Amino acid sequence: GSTEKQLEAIDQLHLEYAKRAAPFNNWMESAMEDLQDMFIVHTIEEIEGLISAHDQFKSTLPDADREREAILAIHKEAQRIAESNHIKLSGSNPYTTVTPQIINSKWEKVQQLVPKRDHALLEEQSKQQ
Repeated sequence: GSTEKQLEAIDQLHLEYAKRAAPFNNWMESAMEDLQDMFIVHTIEEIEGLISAHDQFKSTLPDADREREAILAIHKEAQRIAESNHIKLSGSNPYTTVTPQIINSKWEKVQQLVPKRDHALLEEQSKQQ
């Protein structure tokens, strides 16, 4: 079995991985960035608006959550060949340098920052007016 074909057929799967992991890696980063940073508010409108940013987050989470699983759902086809045949992949991925753990643990980082911000938001908003 020519390795090139076993890589080529799953490289088109790497294609879909790179296509979906791309916005997801951007999303996780932007979210983690904002979630990491301590929010500063002046007026009450900003304190609620910041919470609205968590509102729409609580709705996107379950969707992007399944997205992470759907990304592994692409990798299962492209990885199973490497797990059965002694192929020679050039590292983790040719198009998108993301490992399953990197995307999963990044999600876990996003999730862990959710309550921290959700707590600070409500505490701050309750100390407002």
